[PDB]
Amino acid sequence: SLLPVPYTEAASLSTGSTVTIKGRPLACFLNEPYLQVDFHTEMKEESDIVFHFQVCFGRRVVMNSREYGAAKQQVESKNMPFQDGQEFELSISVLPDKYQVMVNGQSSYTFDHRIKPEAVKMVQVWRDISLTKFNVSYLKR
Amino acid sequence: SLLPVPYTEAASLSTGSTVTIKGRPLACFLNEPYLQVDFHTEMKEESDIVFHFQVCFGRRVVMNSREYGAAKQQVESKNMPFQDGQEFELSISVLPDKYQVMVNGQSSYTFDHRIKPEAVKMVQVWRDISLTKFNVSYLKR
Repeated sequence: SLLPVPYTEAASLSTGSTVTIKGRPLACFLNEPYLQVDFHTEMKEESDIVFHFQVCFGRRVVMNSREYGAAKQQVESKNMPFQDGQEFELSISVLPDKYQVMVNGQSSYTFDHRIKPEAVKMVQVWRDISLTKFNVSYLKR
Repeated sequence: SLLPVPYTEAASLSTGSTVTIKGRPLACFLNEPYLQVDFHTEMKEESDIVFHFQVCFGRRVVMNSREYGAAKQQVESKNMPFQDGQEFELSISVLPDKYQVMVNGQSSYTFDHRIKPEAVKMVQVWRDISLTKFNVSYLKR
């Protein structure tokens, strides 16, 4: 719908930052659409990824980092707060020690920092969703 | 680019039919974009799938059917003729006993019929590609 997908925005993150995303899966859960959010160290898409978050709707969530070109230790969750056929609101907050992912207001996943959030230069949101809102907060010193 | 994605077209298939697709992945292979082609028994996206073909570019190909709502025996291939950053031409021919998948003119995958091709009513092409051509042949009795 409204925003282009794949969606790319330059971004800066530190403790207290929040990334808020509103969107809808492009297919029913039976067909297993995906959602992916990547926090990149450069504007180039092949750059390293401080935080990789990939939803297989209805099935599982996988999180990882890509450091010097190489995927690291994948963590997997079967927690699935997303609802079939529904619009979702996803917020990723940068806490001192981790990212916290809220889905529709509910804390759903966390991921300890492997690289300082200050290394992030770009956020990409892609795979099988439409996007109506993307926001990064910039109020903190 | 030119065609909408997810792309849905009503279709009829029998021995001698060919489905030809021309497109480009939306991301470099390092980021593992997907391509999926599904031959459905009805126009509804939740309908059964006579032939499910899913490319994880640079990694693997998975093929299956979905019968009465349930995924069946998955077959996996590591054959990867698709080239990083390149446009591809994919053709799926309906042979008497199987689907044959050509990639850029090269036979690359086959999949024995689990359900008669006559059950197909719809083809959907989706995931992380742009599409410039989709054609189904209709010349045979």
